[PDB]
Amino acid sequence: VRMDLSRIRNFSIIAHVDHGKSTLADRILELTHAVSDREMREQFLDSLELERERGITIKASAVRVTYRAKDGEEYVFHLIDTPGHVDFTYEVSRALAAVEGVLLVVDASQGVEAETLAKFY
RNA sequence: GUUCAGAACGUCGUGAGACAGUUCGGUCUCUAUCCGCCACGGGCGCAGGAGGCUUGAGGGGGGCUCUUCCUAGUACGAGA
Ligand SMILES: Nc1nc2c(ncn2[C@@H]2O[C@H](COP(=O)(O)OP(=O)(O)CP(=O)(O)O)[C@@H](O)[C@H]2O)c(=O)[nH]1
Repeated sequence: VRMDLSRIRNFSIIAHVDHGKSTLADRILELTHAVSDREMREQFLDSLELERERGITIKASAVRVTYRAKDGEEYVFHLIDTPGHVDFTYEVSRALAAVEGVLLVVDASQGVEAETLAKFY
């Protein structure tokens, strides 16, 4: 994106089990994409469709934004945040201490849990 | 089916013959009367003569099951 040196960042939205770790970065980001009747449907992000059995997303790869800032940094920051629940963390940890910071909304129902403490460690 | 003659082995029986030992083909009788019943009645009553309507103790009857897909995939459940 021509965005030479400077800018960019590292943020991730990690949380406990079943928390819609694929809600925030779903769409309608103004960036314009995923449509034509073939929208990324519920739980986009490639995946494999096979997970349709229960939308049990394995990992979160790719999915980067571009423009959306009221005339600012434009777009400089990752967007990878594998979901799950202590089922791939360790193995997928490779992405844990990869991008600084990690977003994630607490479940209004179950709420915070273990995955929260361990996820912070 | 075995529980009658056949014959059959097998086998006991000195044999005649037999065996809850099996096997193989071995005649099944049916014009209703009372009660009983499904109706269908014929009489008479039910008490000014009729005709049409009906309400109904009383009996019946059938008196069903499940999947799917609901809300919401939420309470809880660490997920499942
Ligand atoms: N009623 C309701 N449903 C929500 C809410 N947020 C997310 N969801 C629903 O719950 C589903 C799961 O949320 P989401 O975290 O994005 O998916 P996931 O839990 O990460 C499944 P995986 O971990 O495999 O990616 C979503 O399909 C979405 O429809 C909410 O605030 N209210």
